[PDB]
Amino acid sequence: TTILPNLPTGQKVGIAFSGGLDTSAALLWMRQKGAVPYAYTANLGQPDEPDYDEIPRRAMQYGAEAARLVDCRAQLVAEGIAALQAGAFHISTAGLTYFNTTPIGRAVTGTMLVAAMKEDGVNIWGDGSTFKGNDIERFYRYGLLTNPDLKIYKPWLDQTFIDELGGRAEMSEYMRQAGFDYKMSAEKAYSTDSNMLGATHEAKDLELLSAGIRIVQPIMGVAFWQDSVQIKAEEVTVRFEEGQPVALNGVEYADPVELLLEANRIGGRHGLGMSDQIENRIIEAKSRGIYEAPGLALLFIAYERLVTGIHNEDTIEQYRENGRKLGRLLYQGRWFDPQAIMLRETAQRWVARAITGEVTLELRRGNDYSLLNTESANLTYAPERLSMEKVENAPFTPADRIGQLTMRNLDIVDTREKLFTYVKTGLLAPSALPQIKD
Amino acid sequence: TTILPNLPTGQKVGIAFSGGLDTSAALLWMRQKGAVPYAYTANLGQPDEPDYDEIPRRAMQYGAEAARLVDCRAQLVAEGIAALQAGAFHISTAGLTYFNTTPIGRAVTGTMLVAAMKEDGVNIWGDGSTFKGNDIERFYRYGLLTNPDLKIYKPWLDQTFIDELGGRAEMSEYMRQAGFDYKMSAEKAYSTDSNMLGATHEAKDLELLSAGIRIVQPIMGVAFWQDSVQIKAEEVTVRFEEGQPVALNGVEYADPVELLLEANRIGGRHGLGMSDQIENRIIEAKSRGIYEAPGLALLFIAYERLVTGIHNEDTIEQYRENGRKLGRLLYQGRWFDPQAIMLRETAQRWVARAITGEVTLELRRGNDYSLLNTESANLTYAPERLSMEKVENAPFTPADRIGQLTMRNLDIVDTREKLFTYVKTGLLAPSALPQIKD
Ligand SMILES: Nc1ncnc2c1ncn2[C@@H]1O[C@H](COP(=O)(O)O)[C@@H](O)[C@H]1O
Ligand SMILES: Nc1ncnc2c1ncn2[C@@H]1O[C@H](COP(=O)(O)O)[C@@H](O)[C@H]1O
Ligand SMILES: [Cl-]
Ligand SMILES: [Cl-]
Ligand SMILES: [Cl-]
Ligand SMILES: [Cl-]
Ligand SMILES: [Cl-]
Ligand SMILES: [Cl-]
Ligand SMILES: [Cl-]
Ligand SMILES: [Cl-]
Repeated sequence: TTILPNLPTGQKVGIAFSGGLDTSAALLWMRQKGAVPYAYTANLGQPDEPDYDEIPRRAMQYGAEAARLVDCRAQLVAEGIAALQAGAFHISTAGLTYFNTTPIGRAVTGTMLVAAMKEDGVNIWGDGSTFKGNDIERFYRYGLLTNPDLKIYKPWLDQTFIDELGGRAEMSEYMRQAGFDYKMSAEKAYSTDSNMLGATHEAKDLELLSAGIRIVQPIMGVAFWQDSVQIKAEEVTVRFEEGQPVALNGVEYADPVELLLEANRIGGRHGLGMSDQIENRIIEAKSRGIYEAPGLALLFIAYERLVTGIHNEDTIEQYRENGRKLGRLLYQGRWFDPQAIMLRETAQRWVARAITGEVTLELRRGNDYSLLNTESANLTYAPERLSMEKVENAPFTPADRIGQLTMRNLDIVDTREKLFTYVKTGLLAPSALPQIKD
Repeated sequence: TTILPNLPTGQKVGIAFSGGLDTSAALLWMRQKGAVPYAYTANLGQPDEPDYDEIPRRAMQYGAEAARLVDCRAQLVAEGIAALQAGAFHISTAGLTYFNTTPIGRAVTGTMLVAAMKEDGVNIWGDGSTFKGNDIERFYRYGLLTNPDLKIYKPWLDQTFIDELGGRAEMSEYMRQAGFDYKMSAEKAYSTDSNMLGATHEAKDLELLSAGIRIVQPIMGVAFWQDSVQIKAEEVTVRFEEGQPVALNGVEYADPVELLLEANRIGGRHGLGMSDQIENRIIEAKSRGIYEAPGLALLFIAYERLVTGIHNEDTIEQYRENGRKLGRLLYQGRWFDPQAIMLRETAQRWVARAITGEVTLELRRGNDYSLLNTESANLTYAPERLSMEKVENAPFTPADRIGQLTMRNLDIVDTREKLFTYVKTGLLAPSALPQIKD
């Protein structure tokens, strides 16, 4: 049994402690009911978190045996850049892409918080991830990959938990009786999960497809869909060296975390990268989200532009196929499985290491931008090599191309004969050419 | 020999007669040198063509034996809608897609103009497509597929042609000496090819990656990248029935050609769909284009949104994989080959026939838009089916999900063991988890 349905009284239980009402009440309750809760807070560079240092302090106030802030920023940005290099994004609508920011965050917090628990002798995680979402499965897999002895306590399996803390009103009351005046956040018409890479908005009013971005207050950028909001055009240059983003606007960043924070600032002024997606959850049911990822979106445009100037068609085709495959694995919580490693490493090496260069863009509102310049010592784009002005340098002659065309004849005849066979066998209608039957 | 290097004196030669200087001078020359030229003009609903009826009249003035206007509008829109249904677009940059509008146009004009030639006993096409582009190969394949006896005259293989009409100045002079005052179009800093589906801008100043959309005067929409240009927000509803676009803004269109003309008007007011691409040509060298396709872009957003609300993950994955594969075939001139038919029909049937519904959008500038509503009797998106409020209707219980998670354990252990094997064999660095070595 991996999933414990009852409070592990007398045992150490690790809590991924965000400091919200759910984890605050749960930690107090676990302590009051006889377990030994340990709090672990991940520093994920959340755009909406103004004071990570205060969270472990509150955990101790609520009865944590010990409370740690685990810095996950560098790992989050490293995994995000790997996802970018491998195009590991499978959710899109007319090309507008979701950058799998929650999946990446979960890969980083599942592994790193469970590792922190393991170094404290904590082999039980009290994980509140719901029975209907994706995160319960992601955390389950990342946790067991990291600690094979891990057990997971699901408080919603525990009737004692549902009976006392069955809701927000009950939780807040529970805290009050213990002498803590929990100050709830202002109610919103949706639910938000965020990290430095991006933010996701879902549930509540966003469950209705008649609602959309118009009801969202963005937390990583501005409300560009409000015509009253003023957004100044801005030019930005993004430089890559061997696939790693290294400079913005001519300023070099030794720290990729600082680079992403600046990329977020730049994209954020425009609302660059926001999208609305209906996606398929792991359990084969659909959900709807509104997404923000301004910095990754900026880096994605630049990276993709350089890929299109540097790589051949087969290479781009494999990159894109692999990316869609990898995105789905990432979403499923399989980012560290062998089949994911294969796809990720392929891109990190043969695709990304050739990506050295700069792209200059003008950002306006939302996903309206213009490309201004593309530079790279590695471009294979080189119109002068196709120049025919001077035959002394021309790469091929008219006669050469004629030869190339002639080689196509036998297979053309074969295709023509197929069309006649397809008419004879009833698949195509008789005829310029036979037509597909509708 | 398919390609004739010398003027077929005494023989009937079909010209795809656009009425520009190249085809005008070529037709006059062919007549003066002893061939029997026939002119065929395709009505492709070009956004920049104000009078198709005048073109065959000029052909007759220049010496055509006969001149026909072949209406290709309905076929162009039908093939465009098929491409949309099958997502047959392989050129993209950060999701911004080129809709393969030139490839589709060539599939329609290659077949239909060669068929028109064949019904007039014309088995020779005087085709000026250059030795360095994609179109020479597309027309070659579509032509031989349509007429197995076709031969193609390449005037640039004919030194007599290069010597007299070796350039625009020489061509215009040639026309003058024959008593025709050819009125040249105003010079542009790039070359444009267009049809009702889209327009492409390339060459000349657009060969430089430091230039871009900022130098283009769009012909299907407005210059949204000019902050001085005023663009009013607009709401639009797009309805599909069984994958066919049937209504815009509550108005039903029996004629798909009329629907696309209206979709172009709507998208055009915003510049919706414009992109900048570096792509790989058939000959494995890169070229750069600026593209317009406002109506298709509008239909693509709506179609894709409905696909994401209706189809399961495996179905969407196959649709997208197939689409990228098909886009490349389309670009290569293989739209009618068996491997293309397979991909196209799959989507036209099992993907597109379930696409009945409406999508409402707000269009602003360029590719900045918002989704406002998505409706369909065929949605599988249905949050109420996931509702747990009433366990009497809940689709699964917390206990059910726990069972599902438990089934993952054996393969998780296998993955963990792989990571240790990968460390032992030197692929991963020792360790939360072992790391990829850079
Ligand atoms: N910054 C964080 N540090 C530690 N745990 C977190 C953090 N953010 C989220 N979690 C855990 O992940 C769960 C789901 O997060 P959310 O979707 O943001 O509610 C929370 O209930 C926590 O247990
Ligand atoms: N509307 C049209 N009707 C007939 N032939 C055309 C038409 N447009 C283009 N073509 C043919 O295709 C060639 C290449 O077109 P373009 O790329 O627009 O110069 C022209 O030189 C013509 O021979
Ligand atoms: Cl996260
Ligand atoms: Cl959920
Ligand atoms: Cl999935
Ligand atoms: Cl460089
Ligand atoms: Cl065309
Ligand atoms: Cl060319
Ligand atoms: Cl290609
Ligand atoms: Cl419907």
